[PDB]
Amino acid sequence: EVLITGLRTRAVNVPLAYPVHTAVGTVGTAPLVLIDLATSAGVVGHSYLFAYTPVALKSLKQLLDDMAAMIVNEPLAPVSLEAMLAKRFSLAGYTGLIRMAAAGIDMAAWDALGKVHETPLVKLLGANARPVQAYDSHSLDGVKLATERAVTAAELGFRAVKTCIG
Amino acid sequence: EVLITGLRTRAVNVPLAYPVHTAVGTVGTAPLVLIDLATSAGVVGHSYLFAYTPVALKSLKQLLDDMAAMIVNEPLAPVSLEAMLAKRFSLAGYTGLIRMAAAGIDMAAWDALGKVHETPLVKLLGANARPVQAYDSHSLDGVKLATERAVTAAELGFRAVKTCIG
Ligand SMILES: O=C(O)C(O)(c1ccccc1)c1ccccc1
Ligand SMILES: O=C(O)C(O)(c1ccccc1)c1ccccc1
Repeated sequence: EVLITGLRTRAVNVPLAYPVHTAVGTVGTAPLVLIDLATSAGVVGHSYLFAYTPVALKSLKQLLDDMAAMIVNEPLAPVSLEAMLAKRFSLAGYTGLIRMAAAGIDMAAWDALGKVHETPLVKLLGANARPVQAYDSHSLDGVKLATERAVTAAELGFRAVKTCIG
Repeated sequence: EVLITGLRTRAVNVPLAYPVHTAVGTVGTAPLVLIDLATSAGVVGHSYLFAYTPVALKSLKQLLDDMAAMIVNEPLAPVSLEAMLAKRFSLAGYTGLIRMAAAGIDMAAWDALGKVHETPLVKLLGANARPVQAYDSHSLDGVKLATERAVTAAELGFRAVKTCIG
């Protein structure tokens, strides 16, 4: 009864507050695809995908745009949409980029469904909101920068940090 | 035969490449008295004093200026000048600021004596120049800054560092 009426995507390369240092060098931006799922209820679901490397970014955006044809005019019923996408991609391989694109749809559909019911997603799933302990994630930073980032995270109130080693 | 013919002093508060962090706060400048010891040979000996706190700076400069009267026109013979200053200040107390001022004179007189003989001080003292291992001195810096300063010192080629604790 609530139907999906549109899918818009936007590919962006966005600045990171913490540049990610790697064995190769430092990456300052993240490739994302921002998703807007329009509905017959007027509300729009929002989600996004992380493409990991700019090499995959346009391909992932293109895939989602082409997958729009499968979902526009279907009811906003994420579980049912997921089953349909799983079946449609059973030959191509329901994994990798295809699976990630299907997940972006699913996340936007549940955000829309929360909006249809004017309730936070956690409550729609049947649970109460509760605070959840968070760790601050850093990178392959070496001694100087790992110490600096760890001090900042502790000052912010985090009780754990993650560093990349190797 | 070479005589001291003048003493000039200059009080300065100079910027430190490494601000000194203390339990109280950070000190960005050092109080110095710069010394010029003029001679009948034309060469000028240079030395300086560290006054430790700006509270002592003008007093130390004033003391040296008044001590000029004891040394101008005396032969440039640091060992003999030292004996004379030790005797003249035997009642006042040949220690503390008085002793530091006498040392500034002595250091400038030996620099002048090196110049009279056109030879590096080390050779005048009868030794060969040799490289001497140096450690880089830091302060009460905490974890972030001590790590940062230690990395820099190692990159510069130092094989040791000193940190302030307490
Ligand atoms: O666990 C992570 O967040 C991640 O594996 C990662 C992987 C891929 C994208 C974003 C985060 C990681 C974190 C810190 C250092 C290296 C890797
Ligand atoms: O040994 C030093 O250089 C000194 O004692 C000092 C004392 C007074 C003036 C300059 C240096 C020190 C160094 C690092 C931290 C605290 C103290």
